[PDB]
Amino acid sequence: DYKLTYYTPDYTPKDTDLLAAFRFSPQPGVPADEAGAAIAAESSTGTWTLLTDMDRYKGKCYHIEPVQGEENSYFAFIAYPLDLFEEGSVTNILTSIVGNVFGFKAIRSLRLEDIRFPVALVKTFQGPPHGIQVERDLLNKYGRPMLGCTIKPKLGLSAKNYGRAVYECLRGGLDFTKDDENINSQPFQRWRDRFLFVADAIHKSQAETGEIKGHYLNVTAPTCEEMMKRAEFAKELGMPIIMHDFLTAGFTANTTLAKWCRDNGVLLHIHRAMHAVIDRQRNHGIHFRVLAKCLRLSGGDHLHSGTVVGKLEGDKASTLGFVDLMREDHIEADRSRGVFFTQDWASMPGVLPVASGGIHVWHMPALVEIFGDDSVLQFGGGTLGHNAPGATANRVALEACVQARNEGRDLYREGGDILREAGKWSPELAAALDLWKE
Amino acid sequence: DYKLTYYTPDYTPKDTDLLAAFRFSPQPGVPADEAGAAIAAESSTGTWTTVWTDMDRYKGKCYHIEPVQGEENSYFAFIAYPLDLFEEGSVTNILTSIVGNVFGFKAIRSLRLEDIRFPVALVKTFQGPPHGIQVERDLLNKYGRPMLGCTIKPKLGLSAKNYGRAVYECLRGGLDFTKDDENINSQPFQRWRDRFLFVADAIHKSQAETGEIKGHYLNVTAPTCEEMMKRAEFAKELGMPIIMHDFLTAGFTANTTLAKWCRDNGVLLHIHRAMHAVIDRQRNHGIHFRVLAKCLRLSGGDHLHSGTVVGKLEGDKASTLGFVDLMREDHIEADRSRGVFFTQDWASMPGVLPVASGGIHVWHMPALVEIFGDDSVLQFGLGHPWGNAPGATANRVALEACVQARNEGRDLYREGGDILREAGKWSPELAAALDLWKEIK
Amino acid sequence: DYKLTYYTPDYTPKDTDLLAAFRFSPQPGVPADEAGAAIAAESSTGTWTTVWTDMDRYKGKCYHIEPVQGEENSYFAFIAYPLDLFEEGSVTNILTSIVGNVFGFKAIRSLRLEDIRFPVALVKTFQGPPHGIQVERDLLNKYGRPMLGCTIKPKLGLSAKNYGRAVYECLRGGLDFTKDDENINSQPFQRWRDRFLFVADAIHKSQAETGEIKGHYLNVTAPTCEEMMKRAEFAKELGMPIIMHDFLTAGFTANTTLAKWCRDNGVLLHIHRAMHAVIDRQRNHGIHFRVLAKCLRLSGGDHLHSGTVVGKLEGDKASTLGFVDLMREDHIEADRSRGVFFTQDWASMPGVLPVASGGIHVWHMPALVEIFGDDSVLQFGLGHPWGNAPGATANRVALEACVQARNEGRDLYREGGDILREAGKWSPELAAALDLWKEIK
Repeated sequence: DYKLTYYTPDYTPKDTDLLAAFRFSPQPGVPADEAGAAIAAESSTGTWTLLTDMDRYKGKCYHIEPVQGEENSYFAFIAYPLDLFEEGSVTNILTSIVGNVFGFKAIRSLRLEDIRFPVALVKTFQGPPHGIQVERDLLNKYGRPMLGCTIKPKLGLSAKNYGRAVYECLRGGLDFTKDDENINSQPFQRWRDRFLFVADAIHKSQAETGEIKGHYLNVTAPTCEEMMKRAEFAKELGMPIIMHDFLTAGFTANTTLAKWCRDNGVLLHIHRAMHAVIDRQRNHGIHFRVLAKCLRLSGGDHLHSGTVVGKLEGDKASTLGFVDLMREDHIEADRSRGVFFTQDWASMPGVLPVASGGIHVWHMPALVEIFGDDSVLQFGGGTLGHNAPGATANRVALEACVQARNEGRDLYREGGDILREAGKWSPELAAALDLWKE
Repeated sequence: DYKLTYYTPDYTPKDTDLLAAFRFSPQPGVPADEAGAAIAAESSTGTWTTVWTDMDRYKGKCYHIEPVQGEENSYFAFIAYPLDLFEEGSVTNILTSIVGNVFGFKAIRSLRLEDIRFPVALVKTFQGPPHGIQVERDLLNKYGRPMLGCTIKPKLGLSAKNYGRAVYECLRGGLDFTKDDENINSQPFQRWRDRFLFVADAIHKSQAETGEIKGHYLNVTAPTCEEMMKRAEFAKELGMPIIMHDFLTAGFTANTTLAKWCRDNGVLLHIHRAMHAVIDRQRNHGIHFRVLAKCLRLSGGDHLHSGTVVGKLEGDKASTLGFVDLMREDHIEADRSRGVFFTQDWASMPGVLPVASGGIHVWHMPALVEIFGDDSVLQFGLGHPWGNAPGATANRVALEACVQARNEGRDLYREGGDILREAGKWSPELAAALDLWKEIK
Repeated sequence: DYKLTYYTPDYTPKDTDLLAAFRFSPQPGVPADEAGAAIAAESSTGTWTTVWTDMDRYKGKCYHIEPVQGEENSYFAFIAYPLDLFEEGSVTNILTSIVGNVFGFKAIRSLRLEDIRFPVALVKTFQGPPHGIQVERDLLNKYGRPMLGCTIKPKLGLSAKNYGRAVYECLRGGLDFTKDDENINSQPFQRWRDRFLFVADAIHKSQAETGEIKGHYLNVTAPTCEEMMKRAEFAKELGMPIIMHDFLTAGFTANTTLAKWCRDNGVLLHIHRAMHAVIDRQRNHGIHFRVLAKCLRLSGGDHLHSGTVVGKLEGDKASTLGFVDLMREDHIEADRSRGVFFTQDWASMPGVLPVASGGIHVWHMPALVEIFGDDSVLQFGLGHPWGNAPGATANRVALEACVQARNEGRDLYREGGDILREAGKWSPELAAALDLWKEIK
């Protein structure tokens, strides 16, 4: 029995408690209150744990409600005391919250929809190495989303061919290029060679345009010291931003890399590889809200937030939810956007959302309207065009959409119209204007 | 669309290929063939993005597609990846390449990576477990029986001196290991260095009065790899035989770093699988735990939590036997009744001890001894009201009795109750352990 | 002039704000309101210098002004500072922001910072005491009684060998700590490394013949942090349980550095409050010592000199009780009779042992045991002409007798003389200690 002490409905949280919102489907035969109390007891001191007042450490299931629309499915809000978590350790927060409960037998399925970090805990973490304002200042790109080119003809490329591809795509006018998430250092292309040649390309680009251009050099490595080798060498070459896969590599390695980046002034682009393994099924896993929050705490300036270019259910709203759970300082609780708790970030900076892709410039106005101009749009299409032409197309189209947005004009009814209006100053943009013709 | 080049059902996999067996339920509206080809395309190089040298030597290839027996709109897909796609010695790169972004594929509605076959040409470039079963038994000098453990409880709220006292009482009782809790790294009520000092004092005190080699899985999971290296090196300085790490929360970068450190510095590395059920519970999505057991054996770890078996009321115990043999033997045949889809040859890389934990008491002792054999650890994480040293003595008497009964020639699965109730005639601790739990099978 | 924006008497302070309670006497010619607003303006961003983004979110705000009861032209002013103004983990930045340049304000003629409330969101970003009361009692294994100490005298002019002999004679007598003098760092007559060698030899010799854990507050205050790190690391190498530091002369940068070092290396850090009276004596100017006790508990220190109480003829002992509870408990209510202006919640950060020193002899023993309780240190810095080992034995007998009398159920404040004069029947050292001092209350 757990409800006797772990279910306190008349309890109110403190401003120094960690609040966790679970969505759980219980096994046929157990009531929602018993299962919620059990979730509370398993993510903290369990039953039979005694001689001390082991009550200031117990989690407490302070709320249980039935979710509207689904049968045998509930939300459970649980409150953990602040003195259970190691300061500055995302790994400990996780292995305390989600370390044990998901394999509870008396529950058919469990999902962690949101989690509220107290300010008394947000303060301990370093946070994003730079944030949004700082990284805009470092790159000197104001009032416009940043543009990204993914070099997708990726594996069969020699290091020098990779370098020329990066150089030409950046010469067209993008701001960043991106190493694919699964290219660290492999027989066909070792890491140090790619670093050398993309650094040469970046310097050639900055020399001929005058703008600060970069490349998310992937430093995800088998060990932390090898990762540090790669990061140190990337800095030695003068690279302004590196890349990391926080879920595959881990949170220990990512926290280490973030602390190193803060101390060395390189922006840390985060790629959410392996994420769908734990957030796709609405009945089990960990919602990407929790992972975006855990990242903002651990460290990272950019974060892949996916895209909304047709997956537009109430689900799309959920995206918006977390996309300002990591850009704002205060977020009000409104379950219509999936934000279960109000989160105060204590002036910790925000991370930049990265648009999944769609090199197709027909939702670019839609993306400028959704993610705003404080975001990165990563056209993961290899810069098709017909290269430098596709790059110029993307850049000119972005500048057109943002100039139209600044003029009080709509970009959901006037999207194709403004794109066609812009396509008449350059043939490259004309070669790719709307939902077709790529 | 994809099937023309990524679906080669005639292709046979080389011995130098990486074989993945996905279990996917496709969206209503697409054939299993196109979806398997799409998985192969997205996990390896996809989208035909070959503008700029023919990358057809890097593509994965869905070389098999079959419908799973006894379920509708669900299939298995076997895909083969060239050896050249993976960085040598990097589990993280294997994961990022295989399970990078195919789980969020639209045309599939559910995807679960059920197995991977690592070619010997790739098993050979990982360090593997720091020590393995034989070396670890030699270091501890404990032969011919499973190893015993206890998770110290009260879990939280114990003063470091009290935590040390508890550890000393357990180990003095007759166990071989005590286990720091999963979520105890360093918290206001108990900082890590204090815990380490006092449990090391306890370990030495108990080794003195016993002569055996006791140990404690000192949790070194830390917010940064600098900090976990500090914790591990302070554990070595104290002369600690074994440390602990949570390989899934912490990650594989950190776990590989720690495994290399442990090999260089001669400490056994116990692995705890916290956060796993976030992945390996739903039979229709996630990553089957056997893939993670293989990836651990590659990355590094001497022990690994393998859950428990029909000792705990269980269904598919064939799957748990399968991945126990995957992390413990050297050659395993593709016996798909035991969940093993591919024949995995380990190339003399050592074995990882399975740790049986979670809802175990003295009555489960015989079953486990039959299931895991003697190359395993049994963590008895209720509290045998006589104390904790009596509970340790009871568990020790039970294990030694069951082991001598097994090596005697008895059928322990049919005579476990009898051998335990007969051994209880010479150790009141075990008698209390027997009449506490109501002989749950 | 200032009052229009910096004086918000309606504003209520957030739980994430830093509250300062100044006690100011303004110049004849300005109202208390304008002066409080001016304090708020000068300590936080002032002068309205907002040429180049509205900084009204960073301004301090004088949210309260009251006249002090029983004194003319003197007021209290409560000011609130946003959490965003202070660097996390930096006591020096807290001091530089709060008490930076408001004390030299013209319109005020006297200013005294009487208290600060640290928000939990800011207490959580400091390390705090390296160990705290519970951990330090565990390390020393001394429970249920205060700790005893002696300052070694002759203060100066002792050869390191003689210093070692003195320390050994004290500790062998039955004390728990000896204390290096305040101003003995390393001087021609006695260099530090020699002192360390010989007192370490003495500590080991006395631990041998006693079985208890003796110690010596080795003064590591040095001209540079390099040199104090050298001294601290040589003290650790010798296996010294505890070192010493003068946090006010040396500073808070150096004391925080040393506190982090002590946490990483498991030595208790005794703090001595030399140079304090330069600040916390005049009731009309300076910084009340409770602010410095809070700032120390933040920065780091296991022990802290808290002066003495009506054991020494005293007036406002309520204030000393107040800041003893400020550095020793976890939650303190705003009981302004005890000098505590704000309710301070410490968020499980450990406690700092108060050290009672200065003009104490055996007759004060009961009073102190009632005042500080048993979580405190008593430094008995005249010389019990029998020697120094007999004086140590006398102090030990007195403390144990008074502690067993307290736990027995006696009223030690009314029966201290009786219990001491009765215990003197079984220890001639204590009899000499009794008939030396003429039972000064």
